Amino acid sequence: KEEIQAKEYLENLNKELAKRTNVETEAAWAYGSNITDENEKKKNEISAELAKFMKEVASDTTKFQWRSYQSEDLKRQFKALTKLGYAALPEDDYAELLDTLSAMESNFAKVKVCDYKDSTKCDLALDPEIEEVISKSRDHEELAYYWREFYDKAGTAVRSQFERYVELNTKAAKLNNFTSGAEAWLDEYEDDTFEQQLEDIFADIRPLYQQIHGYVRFRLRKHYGDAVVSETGPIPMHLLGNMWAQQWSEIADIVSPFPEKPLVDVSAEMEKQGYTPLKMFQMGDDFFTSMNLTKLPQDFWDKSIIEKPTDGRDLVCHASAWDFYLTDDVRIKQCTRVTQDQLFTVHHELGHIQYFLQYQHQPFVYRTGANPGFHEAVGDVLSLSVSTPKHLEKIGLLKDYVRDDEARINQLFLTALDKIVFLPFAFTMDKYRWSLFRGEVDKANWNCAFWKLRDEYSGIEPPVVRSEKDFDAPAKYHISADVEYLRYLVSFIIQFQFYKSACIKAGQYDPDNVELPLDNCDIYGSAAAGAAFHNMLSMGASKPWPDALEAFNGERIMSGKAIAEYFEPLRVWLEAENIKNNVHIGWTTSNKCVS
Ligand SMILES: *[C@@H]1O[C@H](CO)[C@@H](O[C@@H]2O[C@H](CO)[C@@H](O[C@@H]3O[C@H](CO[C@H]4O[C@H](CO)[C@@H](O)[C@H](O)[C@@H]4O)[C@@H](O)[C@H](O[C@H]4O[C@H](CO[C@@H]5O[C@H](CO)[C@@H](O)[C@H](O)[C@@H]5O)[C@@H](O)[C@H](O)[C@@H]4O)[C@@H]3O)[C@H](O)[C@H]2NC(C)=O)[C@H](O)[C@H]1NC(C)=O
Ligand SMILES: *[C@@H]1O[C@H](CO)[C@@H](O)[C@H](O)[C@H]1NC(C)=O
Ligand SMILES: *[C@@H]1O[C@H](CO)[C@@H](O)[C@H](O)[C@H]1NC(C)=O
Ligand SMILES: [Zn+2]
Repeated sequence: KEEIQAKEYLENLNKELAKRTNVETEAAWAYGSNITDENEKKKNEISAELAKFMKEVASDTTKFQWRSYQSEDLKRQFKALTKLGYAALPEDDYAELLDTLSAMESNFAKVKVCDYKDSTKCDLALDPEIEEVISKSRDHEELAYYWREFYDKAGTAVRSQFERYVELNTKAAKLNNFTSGAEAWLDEYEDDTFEQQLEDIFADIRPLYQQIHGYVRFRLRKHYGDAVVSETGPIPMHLLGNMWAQQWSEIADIVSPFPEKPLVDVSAEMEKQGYTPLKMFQMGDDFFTSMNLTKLPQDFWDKSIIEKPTDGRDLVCHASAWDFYLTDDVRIKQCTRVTQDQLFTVHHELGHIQYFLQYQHQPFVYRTGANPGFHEAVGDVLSLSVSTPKHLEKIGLLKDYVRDDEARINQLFLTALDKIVFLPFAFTMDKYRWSLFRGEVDKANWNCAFWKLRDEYSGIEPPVVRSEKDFDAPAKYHISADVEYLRYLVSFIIQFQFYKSACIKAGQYDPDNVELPLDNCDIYGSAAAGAAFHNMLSMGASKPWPDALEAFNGERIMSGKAIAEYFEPLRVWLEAENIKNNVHIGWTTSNKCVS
């Protein structure tokens, strides 16, 4: 009987929540686009206001006997409304948390270092100045300089703020009756065996990672010499072409299986053909529409920031996509550069935008991903296609390419330097934070606990000796910005399930046809692949994620089968190559974090 009035209650509340969240998002956008004390105050004050309203909402749900209802849909919506998160904190505690959070994100965004060759020039930012050096320099001491300068300023500088953040995050979780923030995050996956599932999948892929690790270390020894890289120790991370060693594709030119054969790097051809950020976004838009998916609305073009501002202002340059919870008001903020990697990043961010557009008709509480990993996967599925020789030849970015057996191994290896390498990295980001949230590590051991995990899982280490005098975790954007990271591990697994199925649907993959390998599938122009996306993305969070996966390809289980299938030709070649070259596998425990 009560369910009739409850349905009307939800309809109104959802629309109210969308409108109130719109206001919060606008202030958060203004701050990220233009970091000032006034914008910080505005963002945080509006968030405090919404938090207060959320408290009233959660209190009001107790007036409805929602757990007694017949409708699974009504119950699911009511359950979503009971989950306050940080808004469960007392007014003062919430205000303090907001203040600490903006302190950490603004610190990260404002980091500037001095030029290695010119101690007078001290306006080098991570994006683009420091990352330019990290990705391109092969001077190991230059690399170590920039690593140390960045981590000292982006990491160590916010230890006290990070400590208070952990305290209030924990207090918030417990007010929602989760054990810690780890459980609060994991609740988004609606599966009480989710951690164990990921341990199992990770364990299956781990041997391949160790083969890649071993081979890369071998190749780095030939380049830098044994004084810089040892055979038996963890790889010094500053040599891996990335500030966090999360992906190694930037060093592919020195570690590629067949150096005399083609290695795909289209950055130069993009510049030669006069690519701009605008063109890159237009091309991303073209890819989605070619699949019979939704075109970018005018608000996107009018309101997005697709180049780093040329005035003196501070901003968050870490790429992001934004939903404003109205109709068609969606935006990206990216400090775009004309590179191959950046072309993939454009497609990644546009994947978020497409998800927003696909579910914008859903009630507010359902206007989010089936789970956080789904949201991160969408654009990467297209990026996998964009990265293929097949696609890059179509758009004239890859010229005179001969796809023989050796070129194929080079391309598979290049992909693995991004996709397999990332897996242990992503797992450690949340394994670390979970252990702090759960109170499993004493504050006296917080820094070496981070590096111990990086060692154990990724077999990498800092370029210089660190200690508990340093605090390196917040040097990663997501750690300073309090963004859950497990979403990316989930993404990198499930995106291959989505890719394999989309490719099969597009007639682009057949396991028994040598002419249709998975690693050269291009889903561009495929309405059938697009249909599967529409079927899944339009659901938003209206159903538990296995139902969303089922809508795409009929499966209900997160599985490492597809990613293993993609890389199987590489696994076979690499295992043999490592044996042929007597390549040492595994690593001794690092000496780079002193207790
Ligand atoms: C996280 O877990 C917390 C517990 O660990 C939990 O906190 C509990 O929430 C309960 C509300 O669900 C609350 O229960 C109420 O307790 C009142 C008295 O408690 C006082 O004394 C306690 C000592 O004994 C103190 O420790 C407390 O601090 C309090 O000072 C009761 O008066 C109250 O009762 C009324 O409400 C119930 C409603 O229950 C339903 O009512 C409908 C009728 O519409 C029934 O049809 C239905 O079957 C059901 O019974 C009525 O039944 C009753 O007639 C009264 O009107 C109520 O029991 C509890 O006090 C509180 N703390 C503790 C320590 O237990 C948090 O809520 C959890 N947080 C989240 C976010 O989930
Ligand atoms: C940044 O914010 C300030 C006030 O905080 C505002 O006056 C200014 O217009 C903004 N700058 C830009 C470039 O938008
Ligand atoms: C394009 O999508 C519409 C609905 O969104 C669908 O009806 C149509 O079949 C699609 N086009 C093709 C060629 O499949
Ligand atoms: Zn993303």
